[PDB]
Amino acid sequence: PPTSDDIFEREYKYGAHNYHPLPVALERGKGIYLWDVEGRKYFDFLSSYSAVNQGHCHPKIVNALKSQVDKLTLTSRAFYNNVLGEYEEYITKLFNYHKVLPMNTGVEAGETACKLARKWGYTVKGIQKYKAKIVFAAGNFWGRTLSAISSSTDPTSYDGFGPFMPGFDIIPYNDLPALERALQDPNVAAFMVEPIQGEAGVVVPDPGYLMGVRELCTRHQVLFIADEIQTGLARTGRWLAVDYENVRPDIVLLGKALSGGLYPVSAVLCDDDIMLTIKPGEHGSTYGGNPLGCRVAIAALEVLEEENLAENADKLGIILRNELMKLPSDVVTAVRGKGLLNAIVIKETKDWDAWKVCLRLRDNGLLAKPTHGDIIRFAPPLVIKEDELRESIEIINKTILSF
Amino acid sequence: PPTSDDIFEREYKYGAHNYHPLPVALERGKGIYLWDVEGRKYFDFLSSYSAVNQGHCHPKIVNALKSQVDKLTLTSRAFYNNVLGEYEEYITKLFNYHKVLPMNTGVEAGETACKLARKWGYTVKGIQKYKAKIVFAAGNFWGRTLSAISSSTDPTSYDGFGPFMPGFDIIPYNDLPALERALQDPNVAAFMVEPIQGEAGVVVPDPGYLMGVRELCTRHQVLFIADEIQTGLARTGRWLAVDYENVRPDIVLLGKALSGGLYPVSAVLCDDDIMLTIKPGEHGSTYGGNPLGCRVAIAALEVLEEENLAENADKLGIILRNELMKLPSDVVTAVRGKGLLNAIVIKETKDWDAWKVCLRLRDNGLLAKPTHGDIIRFAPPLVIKEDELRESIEIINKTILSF
Ligand SMILES: *[C@H](NCCCCC(=O)O)c1c(COP(=O)(O)O)cnc(C)c1O
Ligand SMILES: *[C@H](NCCCCC(=O)O)c1c(COP(=O)(O)O)cnc(C)c1O
Repeated sequence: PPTSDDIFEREYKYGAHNYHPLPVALERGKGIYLWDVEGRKYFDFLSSYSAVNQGHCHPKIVNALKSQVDKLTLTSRAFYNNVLGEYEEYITKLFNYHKVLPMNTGVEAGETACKLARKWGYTVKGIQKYKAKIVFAAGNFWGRTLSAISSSTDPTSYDGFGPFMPGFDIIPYNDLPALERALQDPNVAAFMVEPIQGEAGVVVPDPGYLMGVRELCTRHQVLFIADEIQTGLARTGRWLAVDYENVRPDIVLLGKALSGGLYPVSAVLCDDDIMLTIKPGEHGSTYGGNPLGCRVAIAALEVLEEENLAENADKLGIILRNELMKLPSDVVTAVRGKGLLNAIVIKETKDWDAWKVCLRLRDNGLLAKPTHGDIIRFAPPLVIKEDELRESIEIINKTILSF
Repeated sequence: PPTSDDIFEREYKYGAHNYHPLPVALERGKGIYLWDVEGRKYFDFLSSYSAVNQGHCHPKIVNALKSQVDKLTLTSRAFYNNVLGEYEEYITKLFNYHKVLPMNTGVEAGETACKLARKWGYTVKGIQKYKAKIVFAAGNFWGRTLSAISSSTDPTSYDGFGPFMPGFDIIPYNDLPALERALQDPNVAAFMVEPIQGEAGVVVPDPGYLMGVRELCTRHQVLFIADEIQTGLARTGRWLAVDYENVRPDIVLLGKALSGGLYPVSAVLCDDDIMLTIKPGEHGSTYGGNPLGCRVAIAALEVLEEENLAENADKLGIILRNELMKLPSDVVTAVRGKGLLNAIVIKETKDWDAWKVCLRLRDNGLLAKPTHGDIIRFAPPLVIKEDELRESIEIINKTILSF
């Protein structure tokens, strides 16, 4: 039986070094808990970047996969499968959009959104071909494709990865005057923005920012693209993080928790006047819309609905942030977030940083990832209960004040 | 009980119109057979673009998925999981490369290969930053991302989709002189090519083109990237189509049959000097390398090995091409292919075409899809047997001569 150090050394020898994970080798997961190969038990306070909002191996999602895998898993889109239309009707009625375009990973949904915005910009808005612009916010993250890192302001994402995709403008985040200035270019076809910036360090914009984006985009006839791949599906306390200001984006991107972690499923939602600019043969994906991922996506959505995970994430997130703000200011310098998507800012020194705090948190039974050496994210599964949350808060307080 | 027509209209109402599939609504699949919602039984001669080489719902792959879904499905790569290193050692030793970078979809493996080539071009070869070029062959297909369509010579894939990715040069397929001409530029970092062009219509290059490409790339210090996402994993009669010419590419792209159609799993294989140009935090993906997909990948590869599907694809492919060449020259003008990846060219008129041939093949219990109005692909799962193949050949004969 391989030990933890045996697992690390194997991946180091046979796997690419594109990651430096926290040294812990998990083998089992259920609900909010993870178990390493030595049997130790941990609070999962990362949730695989909100991909297991429903908890690890939720039985209802597991049973949908097990039932469908015996029947049919992949026909490709050259033919019809019987499950896709069921999932399509369900999700478009749920979020109240005309249609959905199914993909697999989150960056594939973002690529589809950029392609929809350009095609709509040329064939509907009438922009001169191949001058269409898409505006992004600084600190944005929507994948690791060449196009995704082309709009990135993070040097680690784009440094050394070749000439970059043109047609992408970058403005500061949480800045309405900068968006107004950017939207003066009549070649702008879309503004793609996260309601909360996850990988940037759980950056929450000021109240009214989302209404301002919706108003500005409407006034200049520009597509409002909301990337809810991380913020959506009850993680911030609502079905969509844009529900906190009640704005209707033109294009909504879903993913991650869309399958509870059991299958790579993403989705792109918009109305007919945007969706139907793409004709047959002009876009798609091999596994996109396969019957297996559709069954787990139907079940993963039903778990969020019938277990009221959005409400639980809302009231539990207020407890988490309030308890975190009691830590001394000379240790944590900021606590922010919405619902169960939160982060703390560490007064980093030369000797003490967020990585060491996470190593000690692991020692005390709580797993979390640092995002920038002074930021630590706390995002547990939404099925957590108040007592389990308070137990984890005890682990956080003890670890933080033990330095 | 939704009927076949009901399934068509439901997807039309709530789903994007990016496809025009053959009108047949499948709900069950096993081995080489597919069943529609009315209970009719079909031969599958597309294999979901070689994604179910092992047949639909192979019990060994299904059992691997059913066993792992209850333990653990997704930790993200911020932590370690016990399954990934097992798959990494298995797939690297199997194909004889140092390391593997796991991704989900085929286009994501292509994007990863491009990022590896560029990072290798700047950090190892010494190209000034963002002058690196990647050469592609006309008629190529490797996904629908912005980067992917930026190298396509098919207008239906790049038309109306905005500014394109710089640094992508295109040369004619099956053209060694054009390749050396393109490689005279020292800023070229890689050449990505399919050993047999699938979506182009099963375009098999001349003998020696592969070892010539291998020789030209090595001479000019250029990375040879072989896209075996469709040609690899026994579909053409070998583990990799390049094995027919003993060619070892610098980077191999695998995908799609890598999971037997049960999960989106793709792989990027290369040695240390190429792979380790990407440092921790510089590339990744949420679902890339999750334990659930690694288990079904190990089982999918094991099925291909211990069932000798490459030898089976080699033998039966010879029979299939032999029988197909017995068709008259005024109806079928060309028959090409390696192993069980084959295609026929239809003497298309205004009267009849390949779509009507595939419609009537569907009527006679065999599913296949045309690729260009005059090309029809015949690619059944590699678990097919000779008598089952000959029954299908009879169906292919009687439909063609029925026009
Ligand atoms: C998901 N990214 C969250 C952090 C994961 C980093 C990593 O690469 O390991 C995310 C995406 C991309 O989704 P995929 O990783 O391609 O499935 C896009 N947009 C948002 C808001 C995300 O959180
Ligand atoms: C897979 N062939 C794509 C099948 C076309 C149907 C569709 O819906 O697009 C393939 C890829 C792309 O892999 P992914 O679709 O991204 O998983 C890349 N390269 C080759 C040679 C393929 O066969």
